[PDB]
Parts: sequence; structure tokens; C-alpha cells
Amino acid sequence: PSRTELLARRARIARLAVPPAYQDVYVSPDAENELQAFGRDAARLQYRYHPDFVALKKWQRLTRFAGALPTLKVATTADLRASGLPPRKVMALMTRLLHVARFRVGSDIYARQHKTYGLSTLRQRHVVVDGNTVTFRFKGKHGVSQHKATSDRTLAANMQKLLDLPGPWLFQTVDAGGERRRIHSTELNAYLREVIGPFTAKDFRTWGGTLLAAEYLAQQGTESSERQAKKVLVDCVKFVADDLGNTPAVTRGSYICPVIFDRYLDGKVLDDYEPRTERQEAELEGLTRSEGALKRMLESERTL
DNA sequence: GAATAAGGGCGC
DNA sequence: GCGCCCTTATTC
Ligand SMILES: [Mg+2]
Repeated sequence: PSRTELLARRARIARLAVPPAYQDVYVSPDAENELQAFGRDAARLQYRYHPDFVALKKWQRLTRFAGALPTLKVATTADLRASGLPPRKVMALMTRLLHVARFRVGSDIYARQHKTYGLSTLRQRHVVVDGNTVTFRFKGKHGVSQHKATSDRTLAANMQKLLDLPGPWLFQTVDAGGERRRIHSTELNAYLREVIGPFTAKDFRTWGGTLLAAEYLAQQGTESSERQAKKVLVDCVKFVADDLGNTPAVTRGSYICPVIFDRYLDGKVLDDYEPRTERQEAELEGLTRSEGALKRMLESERTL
């Protein structure tokens, strides 16, 4: 199903000032929800958001983002089930790539001037498929050599279909007359507004950077001395920095939630935050095993 | 909206 | 790798 289908009628509500001409307006029955209202204009979906999501700590924003990911999965799966390569299916594939591989979206005007690439400006020459392994190799932002890879069956099968279309561009849609065009950043960003707004494409990189860091630390394992632990944190930041195509300083400062490092320094990793009851597991549906554990780790900061 | 057809993701 | 069952398109 779609997101608005799932979320599904017209003092707080008054302060939102939802335009009266909007049709089939829905409103949150709750002061906390990041999406406070949604409806349709004469033509398209319009939204009003919680102001704290348009000042929160990283751990707060990410816990809430993890709450939106199961809905994202339902919406993107629905779009992926379509036949051929219609716009929403190609955008769902691109959204999966943002999620699982932590791409920047990019833009045409930026790419044209800088001769560097992001997801929406990738060329066919930037990717290869070997069975279920999709590998990307491209010049990313600031000229950094970027490498990314995925293992998902659906991505691999559909990447092959995209590569069957005439080049040079990778992300194109075909209308089932056969008319062909690119998916540009503006169109993808509108799709994201629908399926995750008020969260944005950047939230995939902060969530994904934090997740990769947490996985790395769990896999490396805890250290007996805090000094030795801090060395592991240095290695972790540099690994995630390479994945994200950023400096270690920017990665530590803006991408990895420090809560993950706090827990590591106290000898706790993702393994320690696995669900302990059947409902605790069920509430993590639509998250990967490691994503679920990350959500629970971030939730421990609220608990204290 | 319902009945119909058939492509195709993802649980198994 | 199979195949249930969710998807869009078509017709009423
Ligand atoms: Mg098949």
C-alpha cells in the first residue's frame, strides 16, 4: 500500500493553518507526529509538518527516522511490484539505493559544472552487475573516488533492465508507447517528500553512517581498556568516512551519532540491544536485524 | 468498486 | 528457484 493510504479526516490543528481549499485533508490526532497534516490541491499532495523536524539531537531525529522506515518499505515495495520501468518503480529503486548504499542524490546543474556525480546523475559507465552483486565506481563530490555495492536480488535484476536501455544515463523510465526519459533529482526529491517527508535524502546518510559505524564496532568487538577502544573508534570513523566520501572530521561531526560511540566505550554494541520478547521483535518489522538493534540502542539514550 | 489478467518482489 | 499474492491496466 501507499504511505497516505496507511496513514489513513477534516487548538494545535488551528495553528497549523492548513489551507481551507485543500481536499480530503487528514490530520494527526497527536501533537508529536512528524507529519501533522496532509491533503490534495486542485491539481498533488501537500503537507504540514511538526516544527521540530523542519531542533532535536541526532539520536532523537534518528529514532524517529527509524520509525518511518517500515512505512517507507511498504510504500517502495508496492511501487517495485509494477511491470516494466515506470517512474515510481525507478524512483523506488533509487530510494532503496539511498537507503542501503548511502548515496548522495546529486543534481544536474552541479554535475555539469563540477564533472562529479551522485545517484541521479550516474551514467551507465559507472556500474556493473555480477550475479546479485551490483558495484558502482564513480567520481563523487569533491572528486573523491567512490565505491559502493549492493547484494539485493531486486536491485540486481532491475539494474540489468536499466542497462538494457540506450545510454549514456543510468536512471531512466520507459512508458509502457515506449517513450523514454531520465529521472532527475527534482522528481526523486518529490517522491521522497511523499514517502519520508519531513525526513530528507540526507537522513539516509546520517542513519546509514551511524548504522555502518555500529555494525563495524559490533564486528570488531569491544576493548578492555578505554584507550584501546578509542583507537578502534578512529578506525571506525575512517572506514565510514571512506564509505560516505567525506573527511573523518565531517563524518564524526555530522554523520555518526555519538551515542553509538558512548555505548562502545561502555562495552556495549548492537548485539546487546537485540529484542528480548516476541513483541519487541515484531515492532522492528521493516528494519534489518542490525537496524532494529540500532533503533533499540538509540532508544536507550531516552531511558538514560 | 468489482472482476479480470498477468508481471514480478520477496518469503520461503 | 518456486510460486503466493500484491501490483497496475482494462473493461464493465
Ligand atoms: Mg520471476
